Amino acid sequence: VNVPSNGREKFKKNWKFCVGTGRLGLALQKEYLDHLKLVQEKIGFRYIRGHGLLSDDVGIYREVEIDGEMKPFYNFTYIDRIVDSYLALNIRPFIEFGFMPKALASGDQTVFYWKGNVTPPKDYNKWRDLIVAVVSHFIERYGIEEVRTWLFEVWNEPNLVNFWKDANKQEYFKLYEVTARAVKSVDPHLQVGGPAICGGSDEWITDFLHFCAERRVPVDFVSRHAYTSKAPHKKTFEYYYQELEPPEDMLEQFKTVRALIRQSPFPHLPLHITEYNTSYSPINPVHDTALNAAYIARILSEGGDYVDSFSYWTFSDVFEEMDVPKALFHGGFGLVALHSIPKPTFHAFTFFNALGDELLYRDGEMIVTRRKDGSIAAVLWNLVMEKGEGLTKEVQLVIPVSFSAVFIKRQIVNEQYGNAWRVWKQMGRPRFPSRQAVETLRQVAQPHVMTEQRRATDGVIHLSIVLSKNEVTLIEIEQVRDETSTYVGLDDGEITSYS
Amino acid sequence: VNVPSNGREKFKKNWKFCVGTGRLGLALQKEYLDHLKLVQEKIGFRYIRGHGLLSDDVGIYREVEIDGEMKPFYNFTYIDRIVDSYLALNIRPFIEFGFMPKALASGDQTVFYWKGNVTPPKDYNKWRDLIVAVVSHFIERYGIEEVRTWLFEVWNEPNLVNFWKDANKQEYFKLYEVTARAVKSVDPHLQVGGPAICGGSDEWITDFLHFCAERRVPVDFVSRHAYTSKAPHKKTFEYYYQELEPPEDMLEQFKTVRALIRQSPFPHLPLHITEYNTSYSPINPVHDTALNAAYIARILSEGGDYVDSFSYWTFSDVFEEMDVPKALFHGGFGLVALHSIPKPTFHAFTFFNALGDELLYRDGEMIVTRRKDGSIAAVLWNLVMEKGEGLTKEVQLVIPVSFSAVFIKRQIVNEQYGNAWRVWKQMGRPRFPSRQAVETLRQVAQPHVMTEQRRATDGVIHLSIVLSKNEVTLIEIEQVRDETSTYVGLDDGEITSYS
Amino acid sequence: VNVPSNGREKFKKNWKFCVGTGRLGLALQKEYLDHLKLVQEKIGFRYIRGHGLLSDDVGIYREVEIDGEMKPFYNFTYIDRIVDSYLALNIRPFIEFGFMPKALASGDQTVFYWKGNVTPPKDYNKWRDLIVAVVSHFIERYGIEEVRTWLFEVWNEPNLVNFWKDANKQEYFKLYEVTARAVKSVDPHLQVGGPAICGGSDEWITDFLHFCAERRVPVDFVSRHAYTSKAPHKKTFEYYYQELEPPEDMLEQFKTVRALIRQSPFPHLPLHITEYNTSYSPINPVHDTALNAAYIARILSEGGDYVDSFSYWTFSDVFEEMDVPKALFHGGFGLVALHSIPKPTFHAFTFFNALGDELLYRDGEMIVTRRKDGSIAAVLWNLVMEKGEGLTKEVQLVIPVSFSAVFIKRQIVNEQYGNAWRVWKQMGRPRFPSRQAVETLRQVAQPHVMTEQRRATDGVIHLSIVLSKNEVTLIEIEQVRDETSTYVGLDDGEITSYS
Amino acid sequence: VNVPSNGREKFKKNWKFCVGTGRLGLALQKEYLDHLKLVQEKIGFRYIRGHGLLSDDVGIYREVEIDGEMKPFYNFTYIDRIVDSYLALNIRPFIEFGFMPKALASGDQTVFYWKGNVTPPKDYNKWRDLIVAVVSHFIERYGIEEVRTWLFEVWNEPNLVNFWKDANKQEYFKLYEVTARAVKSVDPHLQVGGPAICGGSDEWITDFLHFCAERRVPVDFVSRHAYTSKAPHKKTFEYYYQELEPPEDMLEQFKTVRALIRQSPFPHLPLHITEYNTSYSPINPVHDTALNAAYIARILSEGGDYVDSFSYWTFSDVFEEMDVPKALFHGGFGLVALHSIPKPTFHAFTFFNALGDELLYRDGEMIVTRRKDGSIAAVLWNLVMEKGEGLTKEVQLVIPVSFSAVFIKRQIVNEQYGNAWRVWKQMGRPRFPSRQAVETLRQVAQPHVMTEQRRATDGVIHLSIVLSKNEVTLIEIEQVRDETSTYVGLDDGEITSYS
Repeated sequence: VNVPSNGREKFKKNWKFCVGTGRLGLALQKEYLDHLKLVQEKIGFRYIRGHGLLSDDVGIYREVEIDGEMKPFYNFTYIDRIVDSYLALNIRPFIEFGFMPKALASGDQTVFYWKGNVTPPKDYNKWRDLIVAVVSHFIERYGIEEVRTWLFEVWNEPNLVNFWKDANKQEYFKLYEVTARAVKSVDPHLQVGGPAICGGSDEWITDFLHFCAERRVPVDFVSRHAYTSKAPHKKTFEYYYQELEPPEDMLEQFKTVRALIRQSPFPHLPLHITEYNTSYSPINPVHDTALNAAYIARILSEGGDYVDSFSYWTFSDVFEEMDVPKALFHGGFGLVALHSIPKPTFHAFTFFNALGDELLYRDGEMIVTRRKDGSIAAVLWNLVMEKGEGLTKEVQLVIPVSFSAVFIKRQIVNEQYGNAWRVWKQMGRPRFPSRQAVETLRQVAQPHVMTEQRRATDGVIHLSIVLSKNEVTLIEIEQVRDETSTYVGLDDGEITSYS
Repeated sequence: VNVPSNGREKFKKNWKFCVGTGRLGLALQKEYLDHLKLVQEKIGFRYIRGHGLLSDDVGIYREVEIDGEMKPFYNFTYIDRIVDSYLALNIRPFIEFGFMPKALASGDQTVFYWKGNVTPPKDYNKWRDLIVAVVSHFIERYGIEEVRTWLFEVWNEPNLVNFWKDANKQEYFKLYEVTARAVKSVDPHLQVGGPAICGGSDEWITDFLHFCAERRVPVDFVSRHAYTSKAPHKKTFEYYYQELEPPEDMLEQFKTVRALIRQSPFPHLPLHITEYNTSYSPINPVHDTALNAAYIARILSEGGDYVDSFSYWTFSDVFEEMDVPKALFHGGFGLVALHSIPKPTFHAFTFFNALGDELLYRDGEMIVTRRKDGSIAAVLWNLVMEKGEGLTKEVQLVIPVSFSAVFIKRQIVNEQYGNAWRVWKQMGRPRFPSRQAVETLRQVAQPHVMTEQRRATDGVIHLSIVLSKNEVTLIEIEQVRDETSTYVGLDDGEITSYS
Repeated sequence: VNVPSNGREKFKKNWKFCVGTGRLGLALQKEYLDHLKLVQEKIGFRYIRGHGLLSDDVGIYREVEIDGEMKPFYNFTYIDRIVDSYLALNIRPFIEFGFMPKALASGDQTVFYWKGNVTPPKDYNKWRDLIVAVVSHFIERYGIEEVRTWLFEVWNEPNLVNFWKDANKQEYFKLYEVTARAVKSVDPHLQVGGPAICGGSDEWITDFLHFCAERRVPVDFVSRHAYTSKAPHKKTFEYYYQELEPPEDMLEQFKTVRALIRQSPFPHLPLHITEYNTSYSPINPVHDTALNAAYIARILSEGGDYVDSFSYWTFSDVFEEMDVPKALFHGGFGLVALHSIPKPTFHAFTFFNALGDELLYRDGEMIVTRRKDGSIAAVLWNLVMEKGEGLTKEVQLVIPVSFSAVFIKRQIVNEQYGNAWRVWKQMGRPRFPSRQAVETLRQVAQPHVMTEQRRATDGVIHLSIVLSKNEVTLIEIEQVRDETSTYVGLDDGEITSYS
Repeated sequence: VNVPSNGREKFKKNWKFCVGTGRLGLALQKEYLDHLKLVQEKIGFRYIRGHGLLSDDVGIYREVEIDGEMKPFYNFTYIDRIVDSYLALNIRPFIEFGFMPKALASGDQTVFYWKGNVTPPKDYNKWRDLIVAVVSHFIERYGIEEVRTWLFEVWNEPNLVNFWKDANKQEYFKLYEVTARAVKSVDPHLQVGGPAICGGSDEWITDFLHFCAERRVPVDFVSRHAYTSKAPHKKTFEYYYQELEPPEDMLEQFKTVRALIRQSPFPHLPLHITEYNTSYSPINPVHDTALNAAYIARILSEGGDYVDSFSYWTFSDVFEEMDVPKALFHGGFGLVALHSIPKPTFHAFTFFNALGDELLYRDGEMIVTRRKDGSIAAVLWNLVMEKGEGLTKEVQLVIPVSFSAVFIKRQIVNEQYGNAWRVWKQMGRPRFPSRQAVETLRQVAQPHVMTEQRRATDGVIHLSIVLSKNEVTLIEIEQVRDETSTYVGLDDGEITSYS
């Protein structure tokens, strides 16, 4: 690999525009907030996207007896706490309107352990009035300027019978239109969008856009979900195990959908992938592994070519769709495990966070960039999906260099380093680990670091990087400005045992 | 090495009774308080011992004109702050009375960059009144029960001309007596001692105790310093380099001094080694190295056999005896470097801090203990003082183990791992590193961790441990209570690329 | 009032043995843990008592299909997190076993907005096994010594139909026996008790204790709830308004239940009042008022003469029994309001917290104590239950004192000071106030401080104290050790405008 | 007083552009950083200005033996920590080059307890190289863009014999030229100024600018100091008492100086008052008083009309020009006393910090502003320099109000409230107070808060404000948007003892 000294294109920040979260009511938890702080220190997402804003634990919508009439009462006690805590961590709501508040619901169908109601409202004017009240309260508390930077998606996965009664397309379009007109009636520059579908039903997007064009309904972006797992071939009381398609299958989804939009009546609409991961199940052990990290590295590297954002589902294991987690590593979606133990996928994100803007080189296994200070940062990955026992990959890089000498820092996560899941197993898989076992897992969960000085002969540094199975590695290369001549008389040979 | 299953002897906590510090005026620094918090978190010393309580930066003794007379004014502003901050970190003062305030000094001779005055008081009754005022202030602010746990040392190294005018033996005995009687006069339980002498003239200890015997002077303990370095053979504007004697020569020092006490009129006096380190210079690079940590490990394993406490000089590179530090790694005495970067010797101490009470085995290269919960903890070291390179040892441990499933955690510091000084050289030795260079040094300064599960064939576990040159390693061996049978149907072979 | 100079009687610490809380699942909230940290810093309770350990949000009990059979699974994820957080704040669980896990319930009846199921177990042996699993877990994680210090209550208000199917007395006695015997089977030193009833059916206490004697069921203490409000006479969509009885009526309940126990077959059983407040409704505005503070002071004053502990319901407005709070001050039981604004009652507890052990004087309006350092601390209160108006009381304290000069610090909470509820109404009663309005309510919630120096004649000081309507006041009287003579030449008359 | 409803003119933020500090070596103290954090939370200065950057405790300039010769060595260890800590608290240095490093000094004369050397350099080329090295290291560590916003002042009070050998004007101009030219040679955009003189010799400012015009020396700003105390009429071993000129005398200094600049060859140069206070002594008790707050308030109100910044000397009592402070309140210059106890003057600044941009009305006793949200903020003060008793002013504000219901919040500091000095005296003036005595003084140091709701009468609200002797008060008036009609059924009459 010959690395050009100059780039020309920029590597975009789309890969960290948004991250997913479990339902909004869980943001009230201290553990959730510990994990969000860690994520915002080490990664720094701009937006956060989750379900349940209008569900009943957050508690917004209630019907109250004042005399002999039921009247709506809007309780903002919890979401004011929640959004306050988001803004204090420099992250903003990617608002999702749903699910259906009980008192508004037209039927009983629910989804998840927490039972979000998945039926249309029994009265669409009550629904619009809910939407207007919530958007006006955001603007009252946080100001119009702030709330214009937010994003507003309507519903979640309406194409699926588990998420929306009868996967009724035309009723979803009615809910979309009522919600998007209500939002635009409070302020015309609020950004609203949909339809938030998952894969294998892309005509919904084309029908959605034809609907909004004909009926002149505002849409400011398209959203869609992307996963690559197949239906489980094995279930346990605890787990689903699923086969995964390769990362190219996911990147082909992004590209397919973008092509749908280009042929539509809104050819230039932003595309936001509002959930993605390998597996769509929150109890698939693959999410805890180094495989998951190496898999997601190619998405981070190329995803931004096709989409305006892609939101990893999720930043943390604080999640209740299938009940409270039953062991420390339980197959959860999170970048961060309970107790703030980063998983291998967490490090993939912090690695991409060290990259510069200027893109020098990219292929299917690496990306090489240049920073403002002139130094070079590269992330390399070795995704290996087969059962094999010794599938290393040598990469030789040839980096041009005017300096005399260079300092190289390399960080690695793989099946051996930065991998707390493997140590948790050597521990006997404790479900509810002691505080001491947890301190050990935190120590072990950190990337392996290696350093060297290298002299740069004939303008060039030669780097041969061996990548073990499912390794992701960051390599940073900086100019040594050597101060050693300043230490007049210095001689390590004068220290007992040295040089 | 076949490790017994039962102990008989305890391993004493003497090795962390006390640690040394730069002069007390430096405890006002935020950086000093940062390193102290780090050390108290990971090691947990009981006492802290430094110079300069009565020197002029701390400000206690002034003369002021009142009613046409020079009268003493005792300013407690700074040592109230200093001692309040020690008690907040659970550490107590091992109080050293010195050096001589300027307004009390009889002559002009000083020591150190900060100019402690090293001459007797112009008036011994003024000195006694100072001592009484200081001790009584301590009782008023902290209460008698707290202050009775502190210890009181008189002066420092009065056998060296640098530290006491003319190294005047009889003048020192006189200062001692006035000081000791002053302290006892405030409260009979306050423990006072001396003569705080360095190596090379232990006739001072026998004479000091003869003087106390004959003049009926209180003495509650004997204090002595120990170093193993020869006078410097090479000096730079920045460094002293010195040859070192092997660690046995320091343990002979402890033993010899203990013999001299047992031969004296006070045969049961506690012995405190109130400073020790390899080199007595605060500008000798050996202190920054893994050599220093392997050398110190031998001392921590056996020093407690001969003495009641031995105080490592010092917990921190916050130090000014030879002027402000001129580079990050400058030969300082500290366990912790500036920016709270732990040196190799810091880890030697945190490793001994994981050892249990019950001593199962000790030789010149390892110590093996058992904890209350039944786990085994061992520290091993490979000290190599020659310039060689081919001095990697191999150790075979046979450890009895009632369990049958074992989790082994190992931590390593050596020339490669946990070693910031080496990476600092790879960086070009920055004198004044950037924030990012400092964050990198903090990561690389962490011990390397390795873990495994092992089955215990025959109720014993055979470990073979390779120790590289000047490695110190902690090995912890704990019972697995395996929970994997409760994961009914678990099969990592069903995860893509896995078992 | 002449205050005796020496005491004889001790003022017990019983008043802060225990506090109440909202259901345990709420302890996962960051807001809860902020309020708890504030209460533990300023008051420092030993135990905390709440409902829902076994209810389904905490998630302990699940039935899971293990290939062929429905088997129990015990998920400790959440209560380990919760009990870890209590022990880090130095507070211990007063464990209440309840309510009924949905998967164990024999019928459908529930209580509260969070739906605790209130029916007996379908299988008493499954219940027993739940209990043994939970207690054994606590021991494994925290150790027997720690767990022996906790207390274990069985269910809650089983004499009320809303709390227990049919208020069925014999069914409750059976659940008790099964739970008590299960706890004793794990460890015999664990303390278990009941019946946790409210007022108005004290034959339950005599029947419970007769049941336990006849069947030799272990009982280690008796618990009882006490309130003085009548049933609501006015309801709003948001409030219950209730008339109160005077505080003597509550003290008469304490005394009465103690009398029942002394005539029982267990005449020496500890009595724990496991809940008390003025009103039993979490939506009665009286709880936010200065009236409530003056009413409770009387109880803190004397309650401990009759009972071993009395647990204020509750430490915080973080509470959901009647749904999420609909305004800042909404009649909540808490000492601390949302945003960690202390209500008037909080300050009544902080004031009793400045009292010494030595009891000098007490009557129905004041308590006077002497501290170990010799200083005097008194709390005085002017409870006025009538609609009256400028109802101002005068007290004259003749306080014996050897000193000669005294420093007096007085802190006042009343309808004017330390009263955020009154300022909140001045603000227009914002339901969901902005951050700036909150910082204001926090300022205004602080007690008013007044101070003076008084010269005290005849070993005696004369204190005349005006108390406004529903005022609570702390007065502290300290010896002045005057340092003014040391400021030779001081003259405030030499400062412009001063003396 | 009739306040107009509209403004046109803006009240500028000049009053908080810069604040003074004790010598830069003190910034290493934890206590200094505590006080700076408090000041930055509640006031928020942009720059900070102190002495001793080039003095020997900060340690930059050293001469070192390298082989035969004495070479310069620049030690940046300490100022890097210091400047890092400033920028972490969002405050930037107003760099002052001085005093003279010992090893560059041409003579022995020193100033202050800490002995800053006050003589010209022995070689002006070494000085230049010092200045070039310091400025280049700043740009290396912090970047040119950050450093371009800093200001660089040369020396301090060179017109005073105590500050500059012989008060030699031409040696000063020569030092200025060398320093100004060295700063520009590193980067021409850097802002350099002088001559940093105290009052009573403004001919120095005209000779200074005549010198710069004729010799073509860069000057980017003029600097000068302002004080109004006369020579001490009474001295104590610990105090100077001084008569104070009225506040107009200081505003007339500012206005006089700005007129000198306008008539000079550089008519558009910024004027920075780099130190001001009432007394120039750091042991004058007037600084701890409410008089000092009321005095300074007139300056904050108008000073900005004449000068670009005016820097209160100083933010904190962490100071050592006249030795360590001998008591809690010792007449020090600071806004914040030791233990982070705000003095009354601290509150004058936080009160001005509540003011809005738009100026409505200002006279010699008050200033009234409007904020962006429409609310009104006023600071009023009652400066009384004579010794009388009841010296109360009454002010009647008639406020134009577009509202209809108004919430009014007043904060008060005077001889009774917000005044820890008065209470410290009632305590017997403890020199070195306990932790409890300090906690009491911190409570008492808080401003007194009063609130009310007021109905706006015909378009207007009438306010009558009674100001006691030396009061400073903030009054904020905000629209009540009343939520009470939302509380359908609410009746405080239903709460026992209420409406």
